[PDB]
Amino acid sequence: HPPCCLYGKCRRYPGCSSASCCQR
Repeated sequence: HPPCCLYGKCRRYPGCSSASCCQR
């Protein structure tokens, strides 16, 4: 799938899983 943080639609996926990037 993309990076974890891109387009602003929330993925907690395939080795993000430190990167929250949903949260503000």
